Amino acid sequence: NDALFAGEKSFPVLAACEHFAGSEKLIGKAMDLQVEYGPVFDVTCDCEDGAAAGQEREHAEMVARMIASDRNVHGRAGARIHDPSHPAWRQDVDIIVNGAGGRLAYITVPKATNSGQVAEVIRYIGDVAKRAGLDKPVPVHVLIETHGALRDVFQIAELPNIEVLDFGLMDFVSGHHGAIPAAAMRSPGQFEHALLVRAKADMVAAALANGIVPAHNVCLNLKDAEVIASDACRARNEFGFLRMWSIYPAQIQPIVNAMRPDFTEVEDAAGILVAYRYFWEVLQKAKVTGMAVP
Amino acid sequence: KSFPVLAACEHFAGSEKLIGKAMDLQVEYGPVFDVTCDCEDGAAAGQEREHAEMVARMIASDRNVHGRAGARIHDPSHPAWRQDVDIIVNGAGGRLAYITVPKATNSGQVAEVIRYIGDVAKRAGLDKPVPVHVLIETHGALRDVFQIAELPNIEVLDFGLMDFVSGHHGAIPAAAMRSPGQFEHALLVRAKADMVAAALANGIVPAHNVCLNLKDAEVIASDACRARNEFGFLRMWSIYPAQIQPIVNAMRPDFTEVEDAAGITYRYFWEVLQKAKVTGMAVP
Amino acid sequence: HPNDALFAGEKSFPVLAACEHFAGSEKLIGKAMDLQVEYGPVFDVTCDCEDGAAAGQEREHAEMVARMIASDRNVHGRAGARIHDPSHPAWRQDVDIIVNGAGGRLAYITVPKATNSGQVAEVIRYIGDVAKRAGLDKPVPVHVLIETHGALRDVFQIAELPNIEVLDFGLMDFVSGHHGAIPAAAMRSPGQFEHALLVRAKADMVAAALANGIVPAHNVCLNLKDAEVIASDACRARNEFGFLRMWSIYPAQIQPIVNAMRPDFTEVEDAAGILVAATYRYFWEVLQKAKVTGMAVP
Ligand SMILES: [Cl-]
Ligand SMILES: [Cl-]
Ligand SMILES: [Cl-]
Ligand SMILES: [Cl-]
Ligand SMILES: [Cl-]
Repeated sequence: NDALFAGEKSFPVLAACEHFAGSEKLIGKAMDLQVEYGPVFDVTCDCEDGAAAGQEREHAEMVARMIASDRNVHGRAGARIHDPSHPAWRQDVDIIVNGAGGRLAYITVPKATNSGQVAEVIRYIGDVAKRAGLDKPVPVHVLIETHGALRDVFQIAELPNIEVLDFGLMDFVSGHHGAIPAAAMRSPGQFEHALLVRAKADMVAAALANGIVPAHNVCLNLKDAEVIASDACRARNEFGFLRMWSIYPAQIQPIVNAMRPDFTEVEDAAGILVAYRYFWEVLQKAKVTGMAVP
Repeated sequence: KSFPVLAACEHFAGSEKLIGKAMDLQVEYGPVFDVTCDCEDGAAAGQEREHAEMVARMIASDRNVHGRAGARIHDPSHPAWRQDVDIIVNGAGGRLAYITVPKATNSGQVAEVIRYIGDVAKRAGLDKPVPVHVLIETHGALRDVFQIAELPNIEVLDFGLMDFVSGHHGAIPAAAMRSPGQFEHALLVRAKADMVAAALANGIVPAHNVCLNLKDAEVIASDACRARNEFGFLRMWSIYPAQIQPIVNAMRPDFTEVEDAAGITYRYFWEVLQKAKVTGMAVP
Repeated sequence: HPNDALFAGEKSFPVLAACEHFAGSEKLIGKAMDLQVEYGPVFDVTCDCEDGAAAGQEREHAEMVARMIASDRNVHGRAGARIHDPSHPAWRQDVDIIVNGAGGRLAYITVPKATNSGQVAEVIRYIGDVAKRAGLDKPVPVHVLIETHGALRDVFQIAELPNIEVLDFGLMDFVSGHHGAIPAAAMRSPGQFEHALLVRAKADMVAAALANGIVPAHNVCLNLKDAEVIASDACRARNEFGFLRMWSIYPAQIQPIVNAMRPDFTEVEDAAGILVAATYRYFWEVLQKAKVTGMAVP
């Protein structure tokens, strides 16, 4: 099915959910939850929020060790590095790429203010990956959470090895000199404010135009499954997001289930393929979201 | 530059039988709608020259009374698109109203097809260039919509909802391919509004995709009204004859508006009077 | 030690009045300047040349505008002028007369109907030349109308041009360029906040303005005296689109626009507290917004 439709770039088949963990304890717990739930979600080892004042070297070292370890069973653990303006972002790249033991799933690049910063970070990851003897390039996840990154979203989406564009609602709103009220940083405002609709739709349009998965910001409700599912459904059905971040384990199953294809849709997709392109995407989405494939 | 005064409706017909019937319906109704002879959906699997040769003959024939018959050729990646242009431009007897270009994935493909149409039209001894209708129905064509709208001889930008949605790796649900979703989904609002903004910025008519309801006049009228009054579309495609009159009437200027337009800023009122004529209304 | 000198790695966001009142005659300019004395500089005054000036009275009208702006009547120095568009034969003459005449009190120049980035850049460069020759130390701030297809297409390029402090949304002229595709009903509320082309245009301009530390300003309310309707338009522009200013064409529109644009009383109380103990750039913007909108600063 893959060898029969390939004149074009293959769309990445990625988990509907990306769970964040900053500490060794929470990274381990998340990796263990992947064993429990199946790789229905990816784990991002956070450096940007996780690393302390002057503990950047120690923290990236722990992250690299955690990703390289036997604890990382499914190899679906990536890392969020510091932003391109932070002096430790290169050091994070170097420590994690050289130390990850080739198990590094991706690198998440936050707070870039333009296409140039992203290109520089991807170029650097590539140089470090080459220098480490890595065969395949390290996939990159790029945050779109600044004015410049949104303005340059179509240029960013054309950069090499990007598999995800992440919408950063909080940092995006903070840059608007108080023109976007706080109420718009919560639902339903985040799907209705003209600037946020514009930003989300531009990001998704740029991502999908370039075979990139568009990923949605977290739900601020940590434990109410119905509220988490509602945000994931609005993001999936009204904007075209195919992935969503998680900051609390209770958020994973509602995100995965909201992003899942219909049971009858996958049944039909397998039958048609028993013999297209669309139905193959549906069957691949069903496997990645932990559903039974016929 | 004068804005193009085009019929509010564009009816599609793939077979000789349906092309003929559509041309006869233009005689019945008046040229309130254009006819697009469809080589893209209409042509058989490997009978592209035979079909193009039928289309050219139908457009050149006496049966085409109002000279408001264009053709939709194959997409720029299809091996028969140049052959469709060769056969239809050289064979149309100079009656060819326009060429509809579908599924272009970038500005380059559109420019190439326009350039080729121009070359064939010049060699065929055509005085005026063949007007072009460009489908915006891919990621690349939407990304490049402002660049496409600046290309020469384009008089229409057509929104291709179905092919546009199909390229979204299932991110746009099936419910959005129909009303009210096709006018409310953030990606579809964005795509439609970008296309209309690009078209109107360059004196091009923005045209809307078909209504999937073939015979219910109220549902067809509703789609044509939303596309006209919420998005700025000035034309809409038809795939069934029963869709023509609801589309034309939904796009018509207000009776009092035309009465005031005749009693004559002036470029606007002139556009209204010309719209009233093209839409088969009584001009005072 | 001051809040302004403590944050300078970036450009400071302009602290402008929530309202901009237009007046085209000497009488109405006078009255608007007097109303700034009565209300406080909670609103700016734009001396309209563009609409104000008669058939061949462009020089005479710009001379009156310059005289009014330079006069003792202009107490708060919050009086700008709208010159003619870049295609108009009097725009340079308006700049010459008003800049050389304003006695250094000119608050800004409003540039209308530009059809591209190049026209805007040309007008700004010309204002700069005249400002420097008139002995002005600081450049004359510019307000640019986004009311054409070309200016909307080039909005991000326009927003990068020097000395722009406001991007104005010109609904009426923007709609008139759409060959009747935007109906008249969309030129009023709720259509002007809901028509796909208008949402797109307004959101693009606000996004371009805010991306470049420029204040996005909203078009007038066509209801001249109903405070509830004026407040409603100011609130939709403020809370759904991110506009931080709005035009006024009738004095009764000023207070509803200012009040709709005001920060919450508790928000300013907190902003003063955080800043005294001293994110801070946000709370500083809120405290400055409170002063410019005539609220009591703690
Ligand atoms: Cl750009
Ligand atoms: Cl299942
Ligand atoms: Cl369609
Ligand atoms: Cl005078
Ligand atoms: Cl206006």
